[PDB]
Amino acid sequence: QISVRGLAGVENVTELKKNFNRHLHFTLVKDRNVATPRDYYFALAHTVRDHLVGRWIRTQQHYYEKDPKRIYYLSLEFYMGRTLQNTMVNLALENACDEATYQLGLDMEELEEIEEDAGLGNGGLGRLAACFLDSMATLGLAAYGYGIRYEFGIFNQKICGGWQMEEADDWLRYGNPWEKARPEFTLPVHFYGRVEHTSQGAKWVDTQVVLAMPYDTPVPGYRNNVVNTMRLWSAKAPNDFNLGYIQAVLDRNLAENISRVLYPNDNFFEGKELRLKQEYFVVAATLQDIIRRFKSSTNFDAFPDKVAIQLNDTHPSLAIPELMRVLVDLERLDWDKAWEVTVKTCAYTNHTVLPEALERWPVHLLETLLPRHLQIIYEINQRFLNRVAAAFPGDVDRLRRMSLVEEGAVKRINMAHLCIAGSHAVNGVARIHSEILKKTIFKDFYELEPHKFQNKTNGITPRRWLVLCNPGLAEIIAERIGEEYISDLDQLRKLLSYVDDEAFIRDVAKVKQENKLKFAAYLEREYKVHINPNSLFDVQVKRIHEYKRQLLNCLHVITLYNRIKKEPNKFVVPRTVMIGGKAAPGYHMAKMIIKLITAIGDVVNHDPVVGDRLRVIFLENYRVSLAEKVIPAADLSEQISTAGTEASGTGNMKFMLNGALTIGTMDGANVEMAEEAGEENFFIFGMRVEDVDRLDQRGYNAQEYYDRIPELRQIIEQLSSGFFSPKQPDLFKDIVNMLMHHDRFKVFADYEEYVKCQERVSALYKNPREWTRMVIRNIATSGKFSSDRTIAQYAREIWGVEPSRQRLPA
Amino acid sequence: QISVRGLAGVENVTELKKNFNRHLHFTLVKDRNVATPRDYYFALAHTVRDHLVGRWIRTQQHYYEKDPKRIYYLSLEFYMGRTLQNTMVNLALENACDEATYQLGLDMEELEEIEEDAGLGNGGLGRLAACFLDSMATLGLAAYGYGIRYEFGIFNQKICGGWQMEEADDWLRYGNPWEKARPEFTLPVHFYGRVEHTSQGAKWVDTQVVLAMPYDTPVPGYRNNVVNTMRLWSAKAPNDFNLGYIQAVLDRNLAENISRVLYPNDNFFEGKELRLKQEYFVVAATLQDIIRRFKSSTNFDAFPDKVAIQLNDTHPSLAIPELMRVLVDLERLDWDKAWEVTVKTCAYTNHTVLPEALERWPVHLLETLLPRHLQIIYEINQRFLNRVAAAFPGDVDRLRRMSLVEEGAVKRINMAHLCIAGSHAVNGVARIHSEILKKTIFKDFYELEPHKFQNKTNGITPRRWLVLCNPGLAEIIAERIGEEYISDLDQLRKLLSYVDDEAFIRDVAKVKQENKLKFAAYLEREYKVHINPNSLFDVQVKRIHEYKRQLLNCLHVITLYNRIKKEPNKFVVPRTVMIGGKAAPGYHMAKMIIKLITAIGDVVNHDPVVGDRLRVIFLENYRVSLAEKVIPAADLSEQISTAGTEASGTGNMKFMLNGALTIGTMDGANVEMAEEAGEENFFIFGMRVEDVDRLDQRGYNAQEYYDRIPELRQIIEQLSSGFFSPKQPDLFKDIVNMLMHHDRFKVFADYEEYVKCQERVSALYKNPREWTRMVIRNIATSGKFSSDRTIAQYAREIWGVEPSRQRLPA
Ligand SMILES: OC[C@H]1O[C@@H](c2nnc(-c3ccc(-c4ccccc4)cc3)[nH]2)[C@H](O)[C@@H](O)[C@@H]1O
Ligand SMILES: OC[C@H]1O[C@@H](c2nnc(-c3ccc(-c4ccccc4)cc3)[nH]2)[C@H](O)[C@@H](O)[C@@H]1O
Ligand SMILES: *Cc1c(COP(=O)(O)O)cnc(C)c1O
Ligand SMILES: *Cc1c(COP(=O)(O)O)cnc(C)c1O
Repeated sequence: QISVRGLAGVENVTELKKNFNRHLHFTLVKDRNVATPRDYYFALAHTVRDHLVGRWIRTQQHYYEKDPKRIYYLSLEFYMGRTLQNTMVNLALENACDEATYQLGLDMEELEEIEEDAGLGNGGLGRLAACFLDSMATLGLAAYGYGIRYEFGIFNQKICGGWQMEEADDWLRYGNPWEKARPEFTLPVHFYGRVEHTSQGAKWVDTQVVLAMPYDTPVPGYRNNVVNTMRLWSAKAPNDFNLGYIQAVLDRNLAENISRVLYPNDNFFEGKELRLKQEYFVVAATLQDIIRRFKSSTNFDAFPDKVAIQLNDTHPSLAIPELMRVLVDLERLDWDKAWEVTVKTCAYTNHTVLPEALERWPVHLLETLLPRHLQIIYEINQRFLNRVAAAFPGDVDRLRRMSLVEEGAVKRINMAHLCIAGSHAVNGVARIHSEILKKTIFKDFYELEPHKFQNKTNGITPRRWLVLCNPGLAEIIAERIGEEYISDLDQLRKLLSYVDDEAFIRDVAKVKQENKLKFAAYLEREYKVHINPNSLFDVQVKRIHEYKRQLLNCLHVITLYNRIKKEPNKFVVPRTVMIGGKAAPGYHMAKMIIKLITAIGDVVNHDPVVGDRLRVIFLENYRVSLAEKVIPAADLSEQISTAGTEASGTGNMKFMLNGALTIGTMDGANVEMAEEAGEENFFIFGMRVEDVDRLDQRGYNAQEYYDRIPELRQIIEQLSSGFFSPKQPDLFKDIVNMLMHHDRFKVFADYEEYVKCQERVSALYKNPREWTRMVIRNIATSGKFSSDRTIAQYAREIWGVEPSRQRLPA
Repeated sequence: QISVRGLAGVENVTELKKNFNRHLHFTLVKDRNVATPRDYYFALAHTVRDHLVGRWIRTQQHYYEKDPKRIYYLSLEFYMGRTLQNTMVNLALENACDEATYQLGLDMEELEEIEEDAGLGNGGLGRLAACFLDSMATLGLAAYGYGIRYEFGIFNQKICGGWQMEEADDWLRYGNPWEKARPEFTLPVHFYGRVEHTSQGAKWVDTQVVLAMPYDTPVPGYRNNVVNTMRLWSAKAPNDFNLGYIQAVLDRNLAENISRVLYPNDNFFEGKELRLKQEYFVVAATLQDIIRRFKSSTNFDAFPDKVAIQLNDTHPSLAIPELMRVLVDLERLDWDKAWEVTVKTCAYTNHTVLPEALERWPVHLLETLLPRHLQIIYEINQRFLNRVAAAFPGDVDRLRRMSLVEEGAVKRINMAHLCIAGSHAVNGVARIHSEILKKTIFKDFYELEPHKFQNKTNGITPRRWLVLCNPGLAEIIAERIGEEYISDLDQLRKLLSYVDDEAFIRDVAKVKQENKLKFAAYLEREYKVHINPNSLFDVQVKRIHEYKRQLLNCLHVITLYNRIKKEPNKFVVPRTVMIGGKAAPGYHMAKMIIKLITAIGDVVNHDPVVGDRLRVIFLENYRVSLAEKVIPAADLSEQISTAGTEASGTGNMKFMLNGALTIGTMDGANVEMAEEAGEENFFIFGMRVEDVDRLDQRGYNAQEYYDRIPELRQIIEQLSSGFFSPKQPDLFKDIVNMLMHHDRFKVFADYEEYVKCQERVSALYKNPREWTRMVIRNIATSGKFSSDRTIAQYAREIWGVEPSRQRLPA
């Protein structure tokens, strides 16, 4: 049908049809009389998977023969989403499969909707890991993703009476055709026990054993015949575990609980023992696998020449003391040599500066669970502080600030300090964030070892986030500049030559309009909600958090409502304001924000004076599959975190690539997006980082803004008085109290500038030709935000390997 | 190679090789450089499974079109063993697969050894269910086996220091290629709650829900292209289950524990709540499935014309009140009509008279767990006792004896009484057992409803228990009388014509000798034990229980030892005495018996004066796969239960078919085996049932036997004094005390006759020609003990359906 989806040759289509019928009969054990749409989805998935296998085997054979340096990306989260369409895109099978299924009387898009998201992450950090895997395969790197196979991923969100309810995400219920269990590479992981010191070094004894069983998932590169591996570990009890009899068998669940469920926090740390077990479990199994693969090519001097370990935040930070344990206790290397190898092997990426997100584990937990690792951590600390004292003699306060061990009521280990000490490279995830790291929280470390500190601005894969989710846009671009941009996104700059082209302007606006109609129809059928598809689609989708300031958006929505009610017969640009995202189950204020958003919708959407001029919709169960639908439909992207809080953002980049304009603060990657597009082509507002600092120095007083801005005072009085909660008048008093007295994120301080900037958005939307010209300038300059660029920088500047765009044989 | 294994045609072999390589590559994702023997096993299993699929689909389609009466065999146990070889046998693929694998450089017998037993039963009852499934498919019956998919089957037995240790049987660890999950036919099962009485009848409300997810396994008939289904239910929590957040997800294990583990008792009842949940779980899911299938052809008058439900003991007895619940509470039938339908639909097989094996559930458990079922049980009881009172007016004691409700400290429901009341047929499992039921424990019921009581003597499948495990014997029989006997075992009578044939005598003895050599080599390699393969192989394999009298065998072994020590230079016929079987984990005396057997071996096997004249071997981890190896190797089958205690036995029949002679009491099916072969061709000894009764009337005094038999006194003094436990002299005092003062099974009363009868065995073994002639007379008359005969009788006399030997199209 469309060119970027590849060829539908008669021979390919015939073969796909034959294998589909083979899998329906032999694999699923159905005939066409009893088969459901789900059976048809599975038959297609097995058909497509068969095309990966030869390439997967050949890729792994190739790495064995060439023995390149191997890159191990360790993460507690991989937010993969669906795999069927992405696999077809990367193997150039999409049109052939569409034709094959059409000839069998089936609609492939309907079959795609059956697949569950692999929701093994919370949001941006887990999704970044998924984009990175895609880019590493596309760049021909010998890369392995290692994590945990959670039985239950991020919870499914239901809204009941306007409140979030959580339900278990039983994503494996129908089976996962993409994974292959490898019970033959099962490895032991140790917990508890105690340390004995013999004359032959330290020995960790009397431990409890849990088995780590790997499941492998293929990761195809873009049309290069490279298929890399994501290896996820699942916890299994040994067979003599606890071995009255019946209870001993039932108690196997205690060991197997390690891989049961993803902790559903975003930017928040809880010191729970089960989470620490998860972190060690991934690290211990992974490092044994790495070492086994290294030995099958003891001279550990070459280890950092053949192995790079990238730590995705501090979550796998125990890799540092585990690597030391193995090298010193088991391989019998002297400490100094082991440390040299460790530092050269490991690199650490930081993803947040919020103090409540930083992992600081109580010493008593580590002492009980991982007594040998605690001893190694203390020794690391003592040697590290000896270096600090030599470089800054007499600076006693610096020693306290830089210690891996934090003193207090409860002694804790600062895992970020451990990662810096034990890594040859430390990076932030956008330029402003990397600078903030060097100037504030890691300033002392930067002064000691400036060479370690780098920036690697985040990116997104253009396969999933353009070609897959927005084929209409991909096609009209390809008609002008060919297909090479899909793996070389900088080529989108060529579109600046079409900014005055009437045909291109029309085609860009036509694609957006089609995407909006499609999304409006999706809403009506799956959620019984009607929207005006001529309205401006104003979209804020991301996890619910005070720092992301969904509350600032709520204040703007109420402002627009109140202005309409004041002058009902004045023209205003119609908007559909859509907000979605999950709240962590224990985060009360985040749950209250969801309730406020739905309560505003309840009033606004049923006021006959408003008409279809303003609609407020809470998008339920925001996840990767929903992002693929709503992002192509958006006109305005809301990226409105308080300056200094969003380390990068990646949703921002997805919206830019898909033809939305951005309203945002100078935070995270927004800064770089504005720099690339030109500030004139971005809706920038609000305090910069320096302005936030100045306000903190004199003290933030929310009352001053309340006193000076009548429109703001009216909103607070409405919230307090029960205007949005007539049955429960005090329902929102905690929100009001936080905004007035305890607001860490300064919502009121950016209110005036935000509202004025929103008026400019509305003014531009009235002139569709100029709106679309600005859009073209954004899409055209989005090339920097390809994860292929990000990964090439990690490869050259951290890992010491060269990317390749060369194809392996087919 | 051998004819009974079928044809190896060039085209078939070529196709098998091609599909094996396809599964290795696409299904297992291996190449031949990295593949292990386990990978080769899986590639073969998937290759063979593909040949079942077409037949499975076509069989189920055929039943849909013809709509025959359907037979539902409900069991808490299906002891299936391995499936690969049995599937090849039933599809006539064995020689083709052997040739195909040989050409690929692989040994098929080595691949067969990799497969795990499906150990979803304890012993004879579960194995009977498996033989029955095989026979029902071979006889073309529209039959379904329904049970539970236990995650852990019967424990693996290890012997450590001569003691049984148990380890979990993690049989699903590597996957099960034979099953197909059917998550689409998942059904709800209810627990707890309470009963409300409206004007619109009773309603069971406020229940906890567990989901029952079915897994289907094919059951192929013998060369008839029929493939029936075994459907096993697995427990799953609903997704809103308990829905802080993390704990709620972890607590899903509480619901899923229902299908976690098989209770490992044989002939012993424990009133544990988890076991009651298992029993209801199977019944509730199964009955909904049955009713759904019946509606897809509400006139329940035809239900018993289209449905038969066979209850395998009382374990699924809740089917009776559940069927009543559904018909009365949900379908709104009047009680009397519902009861008529229930009784005509259900039939009950009793498998034991031991009082400690009978299920008697406390009323307080049923009241809490299944409050509506308890109400229905009381109503059944009141109506049943009203009939008893009308038939036997004034017989107040009969009313108490026959009640479903037993009075006492704790009120209980007698489940056997419930099954009799609610079934149109009640059967025992061998003639003597069926007679004992009518004369003793169910005498009152027999007097009320004599027409209900039947016998169905047990049987074994000759596919698994001759063709599969003993191909050499199958072949030499087939050379003389053709292949029809495999599905018509009565044709073995034709072998009586070859009792004087010197060639046949030689061939029978040659096959036994080959089987013995093969087993002796198996012992040496897997267990480091050396045996004399010219010795008489004296074998007792079955679960360890006081009623089975492994202790009587131990006394004979010690007697032989003591006689050798007394006259070391006298000739005695050499024996290898092999005893194996599992003890239930809580059954102390059974565990002590295992220890005694290994302790006797420790003394006997290392005494240089004994030489290779006597060896005592405990066979570890006795299970279906081990039975297939040892039974073909046996010379003497020990079937020595106290008369009146072994309801039938089925091991006895396996030994008879495979060319062992039997030493046994007149118990269970032994009676009928002796009748078929002639008493002159059996080694019968000991008390008959009537003699046991006479001894009970005057009182069993073990001291009398001790006082009168010097050889017996010597053994007891050796046990007591620490002769067999020199480091722990009192180790066996509980065994001695039980034998002398508390022996319910009268071991001493049969000692003298047993020893004398064993001397006659030895005398005959010295004359190999006459030994083999007697063997031929046993094999030749074993035809009655085919489970095909048993199933044909159930079909005609209970279920009301006609067996068919006709082939479905290929
Ligand atoms: O670089 C990718 C993205 O990482 C996000 C992040 N930064 N920290 C986390 C984070 C922290 C903790 C946990 C967590 C989860 C479970 C248990 C404990 C901690 C999850 C995510 N996520 C940042 O907020 C984004 O600005 C950034 O674009
Ligand atoms: O007909 C097939 C076989 O059934 C056996 C049996 N009779 N009862 C049981 C039995 C009873 C209870 C349980 C049980 C298991 C777990 C939990 C509770 C009870 C298991 C088996 N097994 C008899 O002992 C054999 O003589 C007979 O050949
Ligand atoms: C990209 C993405 C995120 C991250 O969005 P931000 O706006 O950068 O927080 C979160 N969740 C999902 C499902 C995503 O696809
Ligand atoms: C046949 C069989 C049994 C039953 O043997 P009995 O001697 O009748 O108790 C028990 N276990 C296994 C593994 C069997 O094959």
